[PDB]
Amino acid sequence: MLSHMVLTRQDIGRAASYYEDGADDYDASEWQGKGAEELGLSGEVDSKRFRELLAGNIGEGHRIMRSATRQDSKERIGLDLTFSAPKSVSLQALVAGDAEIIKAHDRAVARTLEQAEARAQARQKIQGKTRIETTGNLVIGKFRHETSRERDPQLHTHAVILNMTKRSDGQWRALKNDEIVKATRYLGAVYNAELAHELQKLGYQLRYGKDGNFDLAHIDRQQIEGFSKRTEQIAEWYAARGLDPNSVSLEQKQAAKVLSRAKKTSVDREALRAEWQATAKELGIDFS
DNA sequence: GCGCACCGAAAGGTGCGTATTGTCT
Ligand code: NI
Repeated sequence: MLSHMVLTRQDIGRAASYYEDGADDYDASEWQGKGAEELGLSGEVDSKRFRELLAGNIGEGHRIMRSATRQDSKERIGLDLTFSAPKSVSLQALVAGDAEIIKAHDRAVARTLEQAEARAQARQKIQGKTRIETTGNLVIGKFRHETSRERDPQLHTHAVILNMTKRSDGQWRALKNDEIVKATRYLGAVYNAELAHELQKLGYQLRYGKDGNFDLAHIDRQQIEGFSKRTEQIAEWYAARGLDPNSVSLEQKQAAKVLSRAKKTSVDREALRAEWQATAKELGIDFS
């Protein structure tokens, strides 16, 4: 699954909290992109530099970016592309404990982002005429997480693409995100294909469903739903309001997701894993 | 965006809208 969300000023607090969330059996933060190579960024994401970049401060001595933003409009700080694995894949990786599956997810994400980068663009005006240039470079902060809001195993990565890109003439500008945003479904299929390929190299058999999504063949739907509490909460909201999931409006969909949410409280990380294992036995899951 | 108005200073730049599957911010 792949979803996008344009980030604005009001989201600056959430964007930097991508450090606190998830889970810790684990390089869970990493830089990516030619634009990042350009600025001298590699390895772990330094939280201090990340905040400055979100604010439009490339550092080194040039001016704060994006001053051309209209005061009656919102300032954009980035674009979050969130990659999520199928439930069974999260289970095998975080409950049974297969570290090679974590790597399979990371590779799939990295390869998809390379194709999103090929779609990076910027604008440039010369004597009144505006032109769109395919830029090819991005600055990305990647944060891997391990739990859902209800604390079920949920392997995912928040790829935060910063609102900046370097043109042919050497000038840094805001990202024209059209091609990346409109290619979300296509990029989601790239992630699915690469993940599948990496899992098959490890020896797993896959079961394709109907949307073109897949789950490991040895884990069934009943067992999957037993580790999908949020999905259960969303389904109850629709039922209570008497709505048909096949035809709900966007407003109703967002309402079901947002309003059925409970508050995020912390957990004892070592104890949670043991709970998962006992729950898995209860559901009759054989990880063999 | 389906070329605009309004940002700051460059006969220059930006938001805006874009999206829509499930494991579910
Ligand atoms: Ni997360």
